[PDB]
Amino acid sequence: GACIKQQKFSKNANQNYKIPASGGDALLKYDTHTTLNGRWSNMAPGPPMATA
Amino acid sequence: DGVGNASGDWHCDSTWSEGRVTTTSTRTWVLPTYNNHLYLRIGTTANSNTYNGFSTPWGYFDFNRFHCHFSPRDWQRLINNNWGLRPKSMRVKIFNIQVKEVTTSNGETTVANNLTSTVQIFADSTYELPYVMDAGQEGSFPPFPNDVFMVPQYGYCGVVTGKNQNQTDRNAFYCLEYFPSQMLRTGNNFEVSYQFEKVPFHSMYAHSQSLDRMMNPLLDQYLWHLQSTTTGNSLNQGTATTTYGKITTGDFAYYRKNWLPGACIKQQKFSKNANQNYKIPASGGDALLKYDTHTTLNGRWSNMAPGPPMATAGAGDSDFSNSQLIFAGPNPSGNTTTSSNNLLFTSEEEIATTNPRDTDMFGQIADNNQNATTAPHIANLDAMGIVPGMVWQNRDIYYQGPIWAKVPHTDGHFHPSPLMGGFGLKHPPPQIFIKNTPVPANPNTTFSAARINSFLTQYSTGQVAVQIDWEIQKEHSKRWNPEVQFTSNYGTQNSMLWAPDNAGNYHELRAIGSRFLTHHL
Amino acid sequence: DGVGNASGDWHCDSTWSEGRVTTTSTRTWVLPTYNNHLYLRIGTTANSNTYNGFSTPWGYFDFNRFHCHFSPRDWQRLINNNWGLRPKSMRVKIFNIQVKEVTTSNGETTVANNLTSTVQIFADSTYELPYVMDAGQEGSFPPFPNDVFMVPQYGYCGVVTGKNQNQTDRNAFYCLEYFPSQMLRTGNNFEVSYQFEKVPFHSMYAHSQSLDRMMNPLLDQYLWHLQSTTTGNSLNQGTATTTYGKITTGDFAYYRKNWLPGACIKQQKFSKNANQNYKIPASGGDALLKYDTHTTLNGRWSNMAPGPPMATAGAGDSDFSNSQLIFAGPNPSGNTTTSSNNLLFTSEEEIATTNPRDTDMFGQIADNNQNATTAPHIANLDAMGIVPGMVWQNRDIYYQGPIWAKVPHTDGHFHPSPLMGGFGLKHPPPQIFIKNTPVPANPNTTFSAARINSFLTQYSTGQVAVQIDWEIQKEHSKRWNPEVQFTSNYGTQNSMLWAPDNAGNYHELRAIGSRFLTHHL
Amino acid sequence: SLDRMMNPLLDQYLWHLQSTTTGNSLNQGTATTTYGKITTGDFAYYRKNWLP
Amino acid sequence: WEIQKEHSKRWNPEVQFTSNYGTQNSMLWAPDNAGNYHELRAIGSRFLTHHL
Amino acid sequence: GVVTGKNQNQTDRNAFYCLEYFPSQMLRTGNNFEVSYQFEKVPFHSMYAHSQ
Amino acid sequence: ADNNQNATTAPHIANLDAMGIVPGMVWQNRDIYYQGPIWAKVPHTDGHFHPS
Amino acid sequence: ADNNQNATTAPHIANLDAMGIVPGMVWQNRDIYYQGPIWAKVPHTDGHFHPS
Ligand SMILES: Nc1ncnc2c1ncn2[C@H]1C[C@H](O)[C@@H](COP(=O)(O)O)O1
Ligand SMILES: Nc1ncnc2c1ncn2[C@H]1C[C@H](O)[C@@H](COP(=O)(O)O)O1
Repeated sequence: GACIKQQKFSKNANQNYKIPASGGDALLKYDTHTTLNGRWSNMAPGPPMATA
Repeated sequence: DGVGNASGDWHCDSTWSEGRVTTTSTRTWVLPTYNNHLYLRIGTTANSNTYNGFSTPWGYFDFNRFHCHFSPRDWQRLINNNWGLRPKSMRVKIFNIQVKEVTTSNGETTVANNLTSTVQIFADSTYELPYVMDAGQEGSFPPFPNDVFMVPQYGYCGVVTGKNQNQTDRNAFYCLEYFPSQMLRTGNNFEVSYQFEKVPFHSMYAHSQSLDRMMNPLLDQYLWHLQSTTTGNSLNQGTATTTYGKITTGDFAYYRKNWLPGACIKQQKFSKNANQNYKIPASGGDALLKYDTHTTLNGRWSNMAPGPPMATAGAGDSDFSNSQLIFAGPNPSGNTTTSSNNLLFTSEEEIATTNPRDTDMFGQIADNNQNATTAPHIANLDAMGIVPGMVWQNRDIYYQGPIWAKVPHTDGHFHPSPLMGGFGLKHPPPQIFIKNTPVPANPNTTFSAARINSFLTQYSTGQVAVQIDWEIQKEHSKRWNPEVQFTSNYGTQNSMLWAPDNAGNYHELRAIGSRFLTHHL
Repeated sequence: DGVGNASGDWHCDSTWSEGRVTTTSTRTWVLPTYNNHLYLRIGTTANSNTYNGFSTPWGYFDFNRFHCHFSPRDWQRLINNNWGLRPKSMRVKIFNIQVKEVTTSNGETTVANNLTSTVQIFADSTYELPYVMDAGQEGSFPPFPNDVFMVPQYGYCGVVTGKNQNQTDRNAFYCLEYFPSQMLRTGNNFEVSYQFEKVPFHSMYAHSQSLDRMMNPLLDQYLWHLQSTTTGNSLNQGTATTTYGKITTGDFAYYRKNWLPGACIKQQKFSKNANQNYKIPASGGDALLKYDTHTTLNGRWSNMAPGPPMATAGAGDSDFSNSQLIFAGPNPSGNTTTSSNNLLFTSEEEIATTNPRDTDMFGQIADNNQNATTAPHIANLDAMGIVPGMVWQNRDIYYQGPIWAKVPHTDGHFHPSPLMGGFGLKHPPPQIFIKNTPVPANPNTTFSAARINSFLTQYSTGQVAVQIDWEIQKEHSKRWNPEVQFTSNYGTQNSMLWAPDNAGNYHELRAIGSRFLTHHL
Repeated sequence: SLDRMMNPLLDQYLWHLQSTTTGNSLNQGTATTTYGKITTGDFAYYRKNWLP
Repeated sequence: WEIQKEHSKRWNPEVQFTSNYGTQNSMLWAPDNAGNYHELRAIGSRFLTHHL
Repeated sequence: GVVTGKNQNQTDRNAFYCLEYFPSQMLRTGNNFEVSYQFEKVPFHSMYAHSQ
Repeated sequence: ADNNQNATTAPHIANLDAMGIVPGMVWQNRDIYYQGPIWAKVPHTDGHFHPS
Repeated sequence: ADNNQNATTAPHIANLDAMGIVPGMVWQNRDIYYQGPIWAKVPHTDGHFHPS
């Protein structure tokens, strides 16, 4: 089936890059997202895909 | 019946009822002789523009454009009061036929009636000939009932193999004198009926909600998400902590959703201001066909216009793309102009609620799996096809726009809505073909087996009436506040719009969509 | 009915069903005045070419050629899927008639309708007039339905006595104004029906066996023959011994057989390469009429072409004979060419299984009774008539070829299949005759008993439709491997075949037989 | 062909941007928005109802 | 098997599947000297044409 | 088959016939086969010699 | 495959991170959960794909 | 088109090597072959697209 790649995160804090919650570079920026009319929407859960 | 008896009447009317409207249009046509009674194979080998085919002595009627069947006031009644539209049924008459002999003697032309000449007519109800009526082309009736129009010449195209025009063994030739046809003198008349296959209503409304805002603004989700991988406001700094949080009211970008916006193919954007555009020539190695988003069949480049439905700029905005259909007013002369003020721009901006912008993107995607030593990277999604869970909105119909298209005959198609707008039809309204029957000139008195190349010069005139039954859904909505309506806002005018001018010219100075009323997702 | 009412419609169609096909063809015709309203006796005394007869003001319709009734695609459906063909029934209509006055005043010609003028039509269903329609001549409808054709002038021939044209008391004159005829103004129309007499199907197949190989290759005969009169490999040497042997498998020339190949008359062979031919002039004491196989009636020489059915060279071979019919393409100009590439050659090679070659011989025959002192001598059989036990195969029908011929009215005939191909008919489809009725000019106001020599100049036009019901035998065969089919192999073409060209000209660049599928003896 | 489905003899009533500059060369000439009708004979620029 | 018969107003001849193999030592689609039956070609179903 | 000239090589007109392609009755030791046939009307053979 | 390789050109591959639906795909929808939503309302729009 | 050009930005194009289905596409299925499979079983799954 179809796929849209999704960003992967670890439940172990040390294995993640350091991404802040808000700012110019925020986690909304790095998650796969869609754009309606200029706005960013988190693509969650998105199209059906196998996961961990 | 006879020479002194009219075979039809003039009927132009619109009958309105709740759930139904019937339009009828009558026009006067003139049919010349095309190709001097000959079939001619045509083509040129011009890179992407390579074509081949045949032009025929025949001509045909196309009413396929909306303003044929509606007055500007009838179009207003339709779009202000109704959510939906679709044709039920059709019938066409051709009558009051007049064939004319034209003679040149002293250098001036005289015209007389030829009472025994015939015109040939057949409707192709079985679709055995290439269907050209849906191509978005000239030859449709004029929008103004007093105008007289010339019947367009019929022709078709073949398979193009590569960038060379030369035919292969798969190319087909179609002789129209090979179809049974009714022959008509001045007393005779022609008639045909048609039933539209059931098709979804067009949506004459715009959404009053956004696809991503469909939720309740007052409530939290019971879903949870990762808020951040670190403390602080800065990237690659702070302490590494996985911070999970509930998805609270007020942050609506992070809400989980059941639906996605529709498909997108990014389109190149241009400014109506000449100074804000890069300099791209019309032809050359680097041309504008190269820079527009385009598709490739068999090596050839085709402009992707208008393309899949996407939100676009407003009709008054500076920027525009090939996703917008462009109409012209009277002001340009010579099929070229340097000013956008002479042109009628169309806007799909209404669908910005469920459709991605034509010039922007579908979204942005994660390229890689980040880790402690790897920073996250994102790329743009310029073109994204359809995935399960997308919902979109089709292009709007326009008063100057096409009513229907023929769904290609192929063993697959997806969401068969025509991209220039209107009603996709597996069996569209038939093409009605007409030609003047050849009348030989004075022959030689010794037999020759060569074909007759010498002909009396003739043309025919008459009237054609088209009646269509339309089914309409009346708006029923609990919206408290007033809707947007289509109105005359034009103000004080020297010459009022939608009427003839001083010189008797009737022009259309605006492009009118069908989407005014609103409906919630 | 009336001047402003069409008396017919255009019908060109083919309706296919299992066991049956119905073709219909409509054309536009123009009829001039022939011989200035006069009968004229014609003839010249030219050796073998001596003729006499009459030309008439009348003209006639002949559809007798196959491409009149079939499109190239309909011909393909027929010959690929079917073993056999034959016409069941026919009907003809003539309608939408227009008579034209033509006037010359200042040196330019003007044309007007003459509404009260008539045209005369009768079909000769009783065959009382000489039947010229089967002669393989021009005047048949064009193969392409958009072409307009001139109606051919009617004329006939008498008895030629010797090489002088002078008539004797046996010569007959035929006045066609002596037959009842229907007179038609512009509102009137004509119609006639015809039933074909039962006739054998044409064979649209070629044999997949040879007449001499019909046996079982694995088995011996129980018959015995004389193998040799002497020991050794050399003639007139060795010991004289009568050596008899059984006829073993593997020597199939010596097998006894139930059947013989068909009749033969040897034909002179010519090369398409000019250097490989002996130099034979067109006219003179020694001319090419002298060297071709020919027959003699009453002192006159007639080319035997095509002659009795015989196998011949392939259409692409260098050699050819008069057994092959030749058609032309457009390329020659002036009824003469030096190049065979402009010509369409026909091949009977398919019948090489049961028919002797046209240019070779039937076989060789023993002249004498040999003995110990007499060596055996053989002669060629160039012409051998029919003996009991022969089986043969008729000439093939061609898409450009004649459909039928009239069996001569005589008290004997043998195997009445027309030698140019098609269906021999004792009562063929009737000839339909048409002429413009004379309209006198301004007469003198004093009575004169001289006949009126002064006439308004006129011609007529109209449409003619012909419908034929054909009966077809569908191929049923247990052959495992694929058949040969008629296909478009033409490849990549600048102008595709079987279609009009740039200038609107429709030409036939190939000659298409009916024999593709195979059948075993 | 999917892209040739039209009538070769007729123009569209649609209009498009032909060029952003005068001349045959990229990044050269005078900057002008040149709009034109879509004429018969240039079939790459025809608007279409269907895609491959 | 249910089959739809071709009905088309095409004037000129179609492409057909034919034996074009010519003169062969051992004819195709038949057993050979040793009695072996082989398939030396791949045959599609698409010969006739139809307009979009 | 057809012999073309004095060479045996087949052409495209040669036919192959598989007899396992005809419906056939299969018989074990208890089974039997039967068929009937009617001659078409044909002239008598002349079993006499002429006495004139 | 990004490119057409040849004797002088090495083959190059790229990742497909997002691929939409092509003819012949088959997939499986997300599972329902005891804590999860039972239904959703299909948006009112003139197109939707696989409205799960 | 990758980017939005402007007076200071030249237009850039990229190839579409893989493009999924958008509304308005029409295509044609693979041909059947005399040596080819007649049918396949549609997988048992809760979605499939154009199950040819
Ligand atoms: N214009 C046009 N013609 C034909 N088929 C179309 C068209 N637009 C969409 N569709 C197809 C695809 C939609 O999901 C479906 C709607 O059917 P319904 O249940 O009626 O809403 O019909
Ligand atoms: N073209 C044509 N017209 C008329 N008679 C013909 C023709 N060809 C052959 N014959 C005659 C001579 C044949 O032996 C016989 C076949 O009749 P059957 O029993 O029908 O096969 O009919």
